[PDB]
Amino acid sequence: IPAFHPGELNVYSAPGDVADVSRALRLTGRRVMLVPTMGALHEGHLALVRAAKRVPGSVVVVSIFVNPMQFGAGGDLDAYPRTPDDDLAQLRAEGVEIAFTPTTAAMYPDGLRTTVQPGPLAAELEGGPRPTHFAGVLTVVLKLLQIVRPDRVFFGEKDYQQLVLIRQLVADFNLDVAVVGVPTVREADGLAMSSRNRYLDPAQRAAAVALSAALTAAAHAATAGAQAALDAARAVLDAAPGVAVDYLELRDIGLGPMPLNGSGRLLVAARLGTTRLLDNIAIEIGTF
Amino acid sequence: AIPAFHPGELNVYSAPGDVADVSRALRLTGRRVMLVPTMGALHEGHLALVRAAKRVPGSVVVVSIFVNPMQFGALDAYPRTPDDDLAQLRAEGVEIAFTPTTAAMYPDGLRTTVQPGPLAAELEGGPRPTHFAGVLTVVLKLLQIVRPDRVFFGEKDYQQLVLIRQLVADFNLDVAVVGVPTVREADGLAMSSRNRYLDPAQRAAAVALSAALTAAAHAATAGAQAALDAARAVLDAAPGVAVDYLELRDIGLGPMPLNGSGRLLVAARLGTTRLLDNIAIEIG
Repeated sequence: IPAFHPGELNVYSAPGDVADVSRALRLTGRRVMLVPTMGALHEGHLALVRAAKRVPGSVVVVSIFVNPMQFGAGGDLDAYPRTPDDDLAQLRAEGVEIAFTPTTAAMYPDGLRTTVQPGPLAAELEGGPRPTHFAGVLTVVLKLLQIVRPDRVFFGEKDYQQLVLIRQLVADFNLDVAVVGVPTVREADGLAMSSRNRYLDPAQRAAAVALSAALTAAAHAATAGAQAALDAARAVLDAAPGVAVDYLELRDIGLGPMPLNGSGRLLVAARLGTTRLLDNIAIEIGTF
Repeated sequence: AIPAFHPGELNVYSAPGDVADVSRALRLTGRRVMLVPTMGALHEGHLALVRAAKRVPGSVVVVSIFVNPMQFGALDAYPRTPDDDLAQLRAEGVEIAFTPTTAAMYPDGLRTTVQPGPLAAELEGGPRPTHFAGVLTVVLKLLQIVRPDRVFFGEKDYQQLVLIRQLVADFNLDVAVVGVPTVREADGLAMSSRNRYLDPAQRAAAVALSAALTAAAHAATAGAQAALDAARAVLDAAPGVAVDYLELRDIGLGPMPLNGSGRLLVAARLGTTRLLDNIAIEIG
C-alpha cells in the first residue's frame, strides 16, 4: 500500500492508491470526509474543507479533477481555470491530509460506457443550455464515492441544482454516505464566490452584485407573497447595467414535480458579457 | 439497535435498511457477505449459485428475491413461489433472504437510473432495449444495500454477466463478480423457469440449442467458420426453432479475434417461449 504521512498533505493520483489508503484509514477508525472539486479553489471551497475538518476524528480527502464528461462540446473544457499550485498550497494551509488528483485516463479508461442517467430535473434550469451536464456530474461523483468510500461528502449550496441531484443519486442508488450541503460563501457585497468571477472585468464585477441583491430583496419581500418576491428581484435585475437574465425561477426546495408551498428556493442565472453567473437563496413565503 | 440475526437459520428481511444493517454488522464480526441476486421461482440453477457462495470461507449468504419491474418490457405473469423459494434456501443452509417490495426499492419511482454502454442494445437488447438498464440499475442498488464482498451470477445469462462486469469496472465498485457455469438438464438443455412452458414436441426440439453449441465447441479446432456452420447445421435439423441470433464473439462480447477464446451465443423462439444458451469456444 502507498505511504501515508500523517499531518501532511499526501497527493495520490491513482484511484487504487487513494482507495487503498482510504480503506486503511477507515479500518483504524478515522472517518473519511470527501470534498469533490474541479480545482481552481477559492474561499467557497475552503468553507467545504473546514466543514469536513470539524467532523470529529475525520481525515479529509479533497479530489481535484476537471471532469470532461460534464462539459458540453466546445471550448468550455479547455477554458476551465486550472491553478494546481495554488490549489495544493491552500489545501496544505488548511491541514488537509489527502488530495486525490486522478488523470482522465484513470477515470475514463473505457470512454463513456456505463453512465448515470439523472432523473427529469437534469433537463431543466442549468440542463437547458447543457443537456448532458448533470449526467457527467453524477457519473463522476458516483465513481469518486466508490473509490474513496467516504462517510460524508460535502457540496456547496451555490450549485443548488447539482446538490439536489446529488441527493437524488444517493437516495436512488441506496448509497451509504451522508450528503452535507454547505452555505454559499459570499464576497463583502454579496457576490457568490465562484471560479468564474475572475472573468468579470471591473465594471461587470460592480454590476454582478445585482444577482445577490435581487435574491436577498426577494427573500424579504416574500412576506407579501410569491409575486412580490419575484417582482422585487426582477426590478433589481432590470436596473443592473449589462446583466442579461437567462432565468429567474422560484421552486419548491426539491426543484421537483411539486409546487411551491411556503418553502422554496429562488434561482437565478445571468450573463455578464460571456460570463454566466448563478446564485440562489432560500425563500419562505409569508414569513417575517 | 441492529435488527436481530439468528446464525444457522434463514433470516428474512424485507426492509432495505434492515438487511443493510445486518450485513454491516455481520461483516464486522468476521464474515464475508456473498450476494446472490434472483427474481425467485428458484431451481437448481440458482442453487448452484448458492453453493458457490457458501463455499467461500467465512461466508454468510444473502439471496435477494425481487421481481424487478424495471427489467420487464413496456410482470404479473412472472412465477412467484415465496414459501417454496424460502424452503429451498433453508434446505441449502442460506442464512439471509432479502425480499423487498417494489415500493421499498423504488420509493421515488424511476428517477436516477443506470445507462449501460452500447453492448446493452445488442443481442438480447434487440427485442428488449431497456432490459439491461433495468438489470444494472437494480443490481447497483442491491450492491449498495448489501455491500457484499462477492456477487454471483449465472453464465446462462452471459450478456447480463458481461454487462455487470462493465458496471463494476466503470463505476469503480469494490466487489468481485463471480460467474457460475450453467446447470443443465440430463440432455443438455440449460435450466430455466421457462422450460416447463414447452410442449413435448418443443421440449424435444429445444435440445438443439445446447447440442448446436457443444458441436460448435468441438468443431472449433477447424476454425470459427466451421464452428458457426456446425452449430447452424444442428439448429437447422430441428423443427419449430426460430433462431433469433447465433453469434460468435470475444469473451467480453466484442468482435471475435482471429483466434483464441470466445463465446458462442444463441437465442431462439419455440412457439411463444424464448430460450437462450451460450458456450465457451476456443478457436483453433
